[PDB]
Amino acid sequence: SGAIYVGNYRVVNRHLATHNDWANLVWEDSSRDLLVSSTTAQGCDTIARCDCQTGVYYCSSRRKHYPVSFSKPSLIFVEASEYYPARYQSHLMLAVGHSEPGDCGGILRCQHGVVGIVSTGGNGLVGFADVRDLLWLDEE
Ligand SMILES: COc1ccccc1CC(=O)N1CC[C@@H](O)C1
Ligand SMILES: [Zn+2]
Repeated sequence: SGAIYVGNYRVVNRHLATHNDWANLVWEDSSRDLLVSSTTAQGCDTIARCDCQTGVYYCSSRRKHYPVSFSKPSLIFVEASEYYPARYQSHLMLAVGHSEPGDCGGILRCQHGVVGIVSTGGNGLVGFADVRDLLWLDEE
C-alpha cells in the first residue's frame, strides 16, 4: 500500500483505489495502473521533473529503502496478477529489486523529488509507474 500526497491530490495504484478515491476521482488510467483523487488537506510530497535513471524506493516487505538503477518509462508486457490479465502496461520503469504484491504504492524518488510508485514485481524485478510527465499534479 502507499500513496503520493502532492497539493490537493492523492496518487495511488488504480488497483488499490478505495470507494472514497472513486467518489472523489480526478483522473484514472488502467494502462498505467494509476488513479488520482482529491484531498481536503494539502500534501508534502513534491514531484520530480527530470530524466533520472537512479533513485531510491521503499520496500514494505523488507522495511527498507533501496538504491536502484531503473529503465526509462516504456510499454512493457506484465504477467497476469490478481488485478489485471497479462497485458502491456505503459509508462512503466523496471529495476532489479525485491517486491511482493503488497509493496505496491511504495515511493521511488530521486534528487528532484518523487518519481513514481511501485506497481509490478516478481523474480527479483520491481516495476514503477512513472508520474513525472503528469505536470498538472503541480497546479490547482
Ligand atoms: C510489487 O508487485 C509484485 C511483486 C511480486 C509479485 C507480483 C507483484 C504484483 C504485480 O506484478 N502487479 C500487481 C497488479 C499489477 O499492477 C501487477
Ligand atoms: Zn531526478
